Amino acid sequence: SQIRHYKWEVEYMFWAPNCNENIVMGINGQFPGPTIRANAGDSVVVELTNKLHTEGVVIHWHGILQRGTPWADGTASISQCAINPGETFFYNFTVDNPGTFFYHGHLGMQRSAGLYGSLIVDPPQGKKEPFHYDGEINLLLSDWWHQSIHKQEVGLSSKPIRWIGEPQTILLNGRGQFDCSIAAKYDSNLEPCKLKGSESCAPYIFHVSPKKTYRIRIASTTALAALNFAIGNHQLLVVEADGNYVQPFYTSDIDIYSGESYSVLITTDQNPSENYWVSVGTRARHPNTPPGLTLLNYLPNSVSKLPTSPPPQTPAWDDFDRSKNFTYRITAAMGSPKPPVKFNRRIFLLNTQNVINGYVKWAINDVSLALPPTPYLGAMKYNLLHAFDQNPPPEVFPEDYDIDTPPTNEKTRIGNGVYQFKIGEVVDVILQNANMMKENLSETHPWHLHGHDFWVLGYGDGKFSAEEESSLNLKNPPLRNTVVIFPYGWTAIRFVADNPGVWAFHCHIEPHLHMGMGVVFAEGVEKVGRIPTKALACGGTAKSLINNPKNP
Amino acid sequence: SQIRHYKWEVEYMFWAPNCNENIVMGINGQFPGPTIRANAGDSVVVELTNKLHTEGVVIHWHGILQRGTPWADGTASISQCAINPGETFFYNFTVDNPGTFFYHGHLGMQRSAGLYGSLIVDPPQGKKEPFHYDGEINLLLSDWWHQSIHKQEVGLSSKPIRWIGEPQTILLNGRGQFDCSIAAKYDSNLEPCKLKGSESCAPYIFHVSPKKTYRIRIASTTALAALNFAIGNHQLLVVEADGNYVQPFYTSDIDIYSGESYSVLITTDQNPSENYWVSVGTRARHPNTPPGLTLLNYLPNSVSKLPTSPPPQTPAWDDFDRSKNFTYRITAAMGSPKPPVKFNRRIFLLNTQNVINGYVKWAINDVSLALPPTPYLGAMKYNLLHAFDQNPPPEVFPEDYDIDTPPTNEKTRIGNGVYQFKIGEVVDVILQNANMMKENLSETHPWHLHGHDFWVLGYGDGKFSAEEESSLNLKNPPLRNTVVIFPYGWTAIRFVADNPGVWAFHCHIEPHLHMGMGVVFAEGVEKVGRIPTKALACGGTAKSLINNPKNP
Ligand SMILES: *[C@@H]1O[C@H](CO)[C@@H](O)[C@H](O)[C@H]1NC(C)=O
Ligand SMILES: *[C@@H]1O[C@H](CO)[C@@H](O)[C@H](O)[C@H]1NC(C)=O
Ligand SMILES: [Cu+2]
Ligand SMILES: [Cu+2]
Ligand SMILES: [Cu+2]
Ligand SMILES: [Cu+2]
Ligand SMILES: [Cu+2]
Ligand SMILES: [Cu+2]
Ligand SMILES: [Cu+2]
Ligand SMILES: [Cu+2]
Ligand SMILES: [Cu+2]
Ligand SMILES: [O-]
Ligand SMILES: [O-]
Repeated sequence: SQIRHYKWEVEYMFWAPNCNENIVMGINGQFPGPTIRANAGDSVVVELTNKLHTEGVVIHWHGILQRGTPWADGTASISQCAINPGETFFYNFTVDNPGTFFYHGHLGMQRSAGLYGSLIVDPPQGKKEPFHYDGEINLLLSDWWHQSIHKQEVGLSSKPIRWIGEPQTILLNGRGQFDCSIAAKYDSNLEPCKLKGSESCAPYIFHVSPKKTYRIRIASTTALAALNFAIGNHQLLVVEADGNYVQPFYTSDIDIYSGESYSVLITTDQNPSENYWVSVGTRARHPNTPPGLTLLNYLPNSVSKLPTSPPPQTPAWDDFDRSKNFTYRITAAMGSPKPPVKFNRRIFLLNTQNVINGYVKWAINDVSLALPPTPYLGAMKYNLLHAFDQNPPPEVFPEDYDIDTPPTNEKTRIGNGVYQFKIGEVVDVILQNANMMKENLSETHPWHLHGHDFWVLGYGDGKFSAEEESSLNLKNPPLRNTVVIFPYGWTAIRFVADNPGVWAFHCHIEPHLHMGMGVVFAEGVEKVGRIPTKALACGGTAKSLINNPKNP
Repeated sequence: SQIRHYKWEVEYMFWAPNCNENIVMGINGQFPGPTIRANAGDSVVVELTNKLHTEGVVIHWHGILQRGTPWADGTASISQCAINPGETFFYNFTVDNPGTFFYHGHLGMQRSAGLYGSLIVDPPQGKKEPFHYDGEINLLLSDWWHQSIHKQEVGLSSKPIRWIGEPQTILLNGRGQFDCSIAAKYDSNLEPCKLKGSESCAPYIFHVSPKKTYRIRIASTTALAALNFAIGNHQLLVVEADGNYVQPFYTSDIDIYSGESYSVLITTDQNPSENYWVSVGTRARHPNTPPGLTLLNYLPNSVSKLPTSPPPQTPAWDDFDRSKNFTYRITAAMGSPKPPVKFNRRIFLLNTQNVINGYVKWAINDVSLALPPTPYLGAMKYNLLHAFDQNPPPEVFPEDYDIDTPPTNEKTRIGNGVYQFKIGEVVDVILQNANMMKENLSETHPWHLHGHDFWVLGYGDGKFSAEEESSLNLKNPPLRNTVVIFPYGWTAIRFVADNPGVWAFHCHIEPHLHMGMGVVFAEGVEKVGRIPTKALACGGTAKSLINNPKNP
């Protein structure tokens, strides 16, 4: 096991992801950030210096469990006080299992500004993958707005709310094209990009040699978009999802939601004298963004040899039945960990869009989360009972609530209480979607849990009932860290509370989390060790722990 | 009989149709143009002074037959030379029959710049309309872009073509809203408009008293948009179409393509305590323009009192079955003229989108029209045989043409020949639609005939074949001046060549006309009287009528 040490500085910089200049959050002058790669069992040490001028910053490592290091999860106001400008913090954690993971900002809307990058973990040294491939292609997907993140943030906190709107560009490994298309030759209504290939927004071309097999790693850190990935004329075999192996299956395209990572295998068994289109299109929302595009370049063909066909036409955004058909097919690889068969706690969380005091907010069982200035982990380790609400948040919603109609907003409150588990509890969480404030509208929401992987027991339509208990999959369910709820549907997940610390569980769409859509889960904090002083040095924790008497 | 004299000047002026300032082509300082209202049989005299600085102008009176006056049609290079800066021209014509008509620019792309308005002809003095209503409302629909007309024109003449795109705003009597919605109440994602009612872009509200019946006259002069008109909670009785009367029928909404006019009657039956939305949405093209909205305000309710329902959701743009369902119903009112049972001439016109010398053009039987600098009416009266191509244009296309494939463009050319008819021929025209340059695309095209009305004999899918004859409606076909071809279909029309002149027959979508999509018909030209000198004063007609010898 090696220690992988990184030394990084976060600073803003001018950059043009789609050849339109804006400011991006770079790490060591790079956008996207540097890739962390390690082997399972290695320690990763990142010393991060904050060089933003007035802003705090944190980095969350998505999918890493932080077992023994919950202070290193990178969630402002939950695991730590943010890092102040000019300060250096050490995140030191272990990577336990192989997978495609990534990292991102977890304070304000910092990840939409560009703070993200890949974190890949290979098998233990000497050990190999369950599947053979000759090469690897890594792809991080994100979306880009031309509006400032500070104007977006304020617009989302105003009465009337100013929605951020659909993204201007989809970014593939940080690059995309705006107001022109590299596929303009198939449609004269499109403007041709003039690009010699050297520009910041020039496509990241995938170069493959014929008759080989390639592992394509795909992760999504979109703030809003749900995307569909397809390569013209090539079958994808799904082999990994969220750092866990799935039972393999072929599909023509995959749907990927913010927070998910997949590894797909392809084989370059097609006509070797041509190049092929890679298309990443928007779904689950009425599209107003051009697809992200690049080429699968079979060497030695010039990359300027455009494909004979147009890019694959993206599946209709609202064919939720097609989407369920993909999603429901995901099962754990033969020989995976199977769930506990009985649960000790089952919690029901209704997802609504609400209007609390003029403001449009999202609520979970009528509580919109507002995070305190004291970090929950330090607050619970030093038993600071006034830092947040000690009263237990609701574990159920009313059986007379009608999920087919708008909220009344009669009892909708902002809050910051925490759900608490006993170390070793098996917990089921039934996520219930509902109609939003507009009539006859419900959307898809990706939910992500920190510090754990859970089994996805099932999905269904309408309101979950006792009649649905027997449909839950306890034989083969996949282990994941992100899961979707479909329009007016439910999703049931199970996990064991075996990881001392305070863990966020929230919709991974960034404006939704900003508007309150998430909860806080705490378990076994009595067993948490020493927290680094920098993670304690703010709020109520700095107040009790800094000894600064008066008259003494 | 009465002479209606108008003193008019056209000048560009600053104006903000959607509250974003640009320049608009106004008549006598107003946008839209002044309405003409006369009674059938009167004579309209318009003395137009061109107050543009470097540009010529012409005004076409849409749907007036120009019976006796072919020189007053207002088509530059067909009926007349354009009117020069500083000069006054007189358009004198008879309005023969009652109905909803309008006028517009017919030089370059001048109508998209705002040169258009209403021409309404009431029954002969003393007569009544065949139906009763207590009031009437006049609506003229058009569309609006934020880019300059002249930058658009250069974009459509460039290699590679820069397409104009979807309109920014749909205008209802010259007003519309951009980036905000007057119906933002129903959706948090929409921005509210901060309008007082006094602004240039504030909606023209429809004021009505309960329990009355009204005639809503609706005309379209859009450059591109096919629109769908609907009123919340109010069924429409269709009673007039293109100045003629149709067999009355009820509908919840009507489709209207560029160049058509309709009259619909409504009765204010609904609950008198509230207001209803009028919504005009985009169809036939993938929408990216918000609906044009206004209120049907039941007096004395406050106009600020929003309806209880959202606006009616426009039917899906691509549900062409629904469109055909509406279109195929229109039949002539009993008492109307029936067609000649036998025709003397049948012409087949294939509509293609092509690339001629790198330029994306539109062509009819492979000729893309480019108009000459000599007006066809002057050239033909004075028998100037070198002014245009005297070869008859193609009257049929190859029966082996695959209308499901992009054109090859092998023989597609630009030309300016004329189809000539004998004074009194019954002419049949089958307009055939086909696949465009993009694979699997065919669009709807509204075709308009000048100087005539025709009977719509029928519509069909695919390619026309002679075995299609038994479906043609020789019994009840409506009389119209504009008619659509649906994607991949044909439409057959019949008219009589009885009105001496040179008449344009083109697709009424302004960009397509700019790109060559139209033909020219001339009949009985040796029966034309004296043409105005200003209409002759350019090109070949000037050169040959100005006696200016040399040595002298
Ligand atoms: C993190 O790792 C560095 C480098 O080994 C070390 O100096 C530092 O004290 C560690 N801090 C924690 C909290 O483990
Ligand atoms: C048009 O009518 C006006 C008013 O009667 C007259 O002065 C003018 O000469 C007429 N011109 C033509 C071409 O008829
Ligand atoms: Cu994440
Ligand atoms: Cu995470
Ligand atoms: Cu759309
Ligand atoms: Cu969400
Ligand atoms: Cu998170
Ligand atoms: Cu017209
Ligand atoms: Cu006309
Ligand atoms: Cu057309
Ligand atoms: Cu015309
Ligand atoms: O995570
Ligand atoms: O006309």
